[PDB]
Amino acid sequence: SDGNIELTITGMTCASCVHNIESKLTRTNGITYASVALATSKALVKFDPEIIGPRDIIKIIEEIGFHASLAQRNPNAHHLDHKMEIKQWKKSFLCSLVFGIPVMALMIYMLIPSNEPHQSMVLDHNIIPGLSILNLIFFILCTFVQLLGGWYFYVQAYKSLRHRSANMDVLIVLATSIAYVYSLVILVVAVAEKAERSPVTFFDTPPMLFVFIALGRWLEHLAKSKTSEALAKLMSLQATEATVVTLGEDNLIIREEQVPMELVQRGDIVKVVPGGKFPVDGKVLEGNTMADESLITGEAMPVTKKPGSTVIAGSINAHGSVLIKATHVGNDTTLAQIVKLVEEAQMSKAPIQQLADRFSGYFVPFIIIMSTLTLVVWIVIGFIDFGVVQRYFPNPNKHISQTEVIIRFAFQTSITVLCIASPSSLGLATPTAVMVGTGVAAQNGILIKGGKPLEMAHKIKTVMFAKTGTITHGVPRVMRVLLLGDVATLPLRKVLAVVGTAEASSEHPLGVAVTKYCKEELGTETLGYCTDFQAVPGCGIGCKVSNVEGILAHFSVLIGNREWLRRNGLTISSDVSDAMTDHEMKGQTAILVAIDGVLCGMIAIADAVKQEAALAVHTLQSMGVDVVLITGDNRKTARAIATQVGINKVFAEVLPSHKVAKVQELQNKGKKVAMVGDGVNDSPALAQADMGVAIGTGTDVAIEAADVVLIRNDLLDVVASIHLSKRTVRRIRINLVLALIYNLVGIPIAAGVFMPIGIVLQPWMGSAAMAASSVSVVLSSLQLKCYKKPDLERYEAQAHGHMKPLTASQVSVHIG
Repeated sequence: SDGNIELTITGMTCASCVHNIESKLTRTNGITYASVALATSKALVKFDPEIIGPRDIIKIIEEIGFHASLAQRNPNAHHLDHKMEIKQWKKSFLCSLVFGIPVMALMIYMLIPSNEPHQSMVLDHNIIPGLSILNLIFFILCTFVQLLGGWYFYVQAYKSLRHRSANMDVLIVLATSIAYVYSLVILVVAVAEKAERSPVTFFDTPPMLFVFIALGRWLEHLAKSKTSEALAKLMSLQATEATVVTLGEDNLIIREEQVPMELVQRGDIVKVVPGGKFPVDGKVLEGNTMADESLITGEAMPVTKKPGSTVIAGSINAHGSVLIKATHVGNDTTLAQIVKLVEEAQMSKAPIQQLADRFSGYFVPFIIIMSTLTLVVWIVIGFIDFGVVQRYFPNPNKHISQTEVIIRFAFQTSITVLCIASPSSLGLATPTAVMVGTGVAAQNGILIKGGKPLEMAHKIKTVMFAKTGTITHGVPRVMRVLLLGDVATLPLRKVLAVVGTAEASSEHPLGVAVTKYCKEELGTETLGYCTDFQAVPGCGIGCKVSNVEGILAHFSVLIGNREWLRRNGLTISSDVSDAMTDHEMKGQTAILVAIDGVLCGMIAIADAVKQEAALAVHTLQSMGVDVVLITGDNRKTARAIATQVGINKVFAEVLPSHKVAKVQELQNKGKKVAMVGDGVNDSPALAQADMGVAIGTGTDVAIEAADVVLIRNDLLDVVASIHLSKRTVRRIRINLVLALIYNLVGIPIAAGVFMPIGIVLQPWMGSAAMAASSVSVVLSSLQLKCYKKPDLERYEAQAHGHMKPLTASQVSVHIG
């Protein structure tokens, strides 16, 4: 609400543009954060609304020379499709191929010697002194290529040099310009002096530079388009037409209408036919069916839906036509929230990505400086100490003097050095891997948001687990009810009815189960009235019950733990003390009822622990990550559940108000701690923790406290999360190695340093080996897509044999 803005910018091609925009925006006063993503081609800037406005930012960006505008809401398929760029580059490569094949044929013609040549290759026969017939052909072809094929590069270089910064097309422009000008000058010198021999000139590389450049920029765009497959699949899945119906009295169809999404609103009734997707989230009215949403949440089995259930906009119906009342319309749908989260994920760049962006702005000037230095050093060493070079170039040619071979070698090695560096490979090394990892995660339920949690999960050594709703099923079950007081004046019917109607005021997850159990067991769905309902979280509920004749025809009630009754001045006996201990030791929490100070009895509550908790924590123990449990109930139940699952340390009897002090002391030791809670309930604890993991959040992915969201209520997904995140971060580092080893080896070789060995590359060879790096980086990023999601048997395989049982003795507890 601080005037945070998100913008779309068009025309960002190079990897040096990001550093320019980020630095220019940050340096301006009134702005503290501005991150721009090339792949998404968007920007996220936060600023003081009073000091500056959005139009000021737009004007600044346009002053830089880029077209910026406010972010659109639905239309983004073209942004991630890259269709226009692929089409343009393929067309340019096909157009430039017409001037490439003749040059390749001419070059290969001279190298291979015919066994019985017709005239022994008289295609180089001089026609007028100094100008060979071959050199005229190269001159014509090179002039046509320069004036017709390189226009786009010249335009980009001019539009870049109008400002201080320079894109990566400046390298190509300088390479071609030097290769043309030097050759033209040497040809003019040869013709003017009427020399007999035509010198070897640089008219063969410009016809060969552009072909390879266009091929590389077409293949790399085609490969990049494969990185955004998950985004395209998610975005082009929601429907655009809805069948609005009208119900007269008994849901009878008055009429039918076809409506777009921008006109349908909440509360409307929409019908879905078999084989059709649900257009809008809502509540099922009538009809039993089943639908599969493997393209949204990732499970394989088809969930069955009954009248009154929930639907997801994007799942495909199978059986019958179902009427649903719309609840979340348009952007409020789960799919829209998921895709918005995914797009926003590629905005919080990692520190390693920040370093890469910093190193991507001082690369083009560095390459130009290195090229000029190489040229100067070669010319000086040629003109000063001819002995060293002539040791490797011994033959004194009469056709060309030793003075004019040094200049040729220096220019060749000063062109190849700046025609081999690939700033793109260093630029897009990490973002493509990040996008592929986030997409492959989203296609499996895991919804890692932001780039920072990707590397944050790599170094996490402590995972923290909540009890209610995370390790347990979250649906309490009542074992049995024990009576300790009187039976005549306090029958089971009376106590059950009064406790049900007393808790009906509350909405705690444990109490709804016992209230509905009372309603179903007493045979009456009615209840009394509750007054003076005191409800202290972590302590209990105390109130008064009136109208006790509504159920008994077929009262200070205190519900809480021991300290609750002690607070209200109620004594506790020893028989009651050891009564429910037998059930408490079996992982079943028990509550004690006291009506008017009378120890009426005990009610046993049990919740089944999830099966995956038996393995999910164990793998985490075998992965080298510590685990801990937090719960607010009594110590014995926490010990029982920890023994049943296998967590050593536990923080029991924690009140639901602090919830951060334990996380604070855990983080005080220097480790990075991630807590796996439930969502809105444990927001402060997740916010304090470095990585917030919200498990069991169905259609509730709009959570800001947590930086990792899991939709499927599966603990193993947590194991699937970290085990994936590392495999992304590693894939980033490799991407930043191939972009450096190529750069730190392609420069010395193109610099002629390997002359004593005898390794010199023609400038065309320096660009045919440049597209390779750009394609290979994206290809290595794409390798993450080959990810088979592990199953229960997969985890059982490596976990078989070594799974140590534990007793209550080897279980720690909290500290005060």
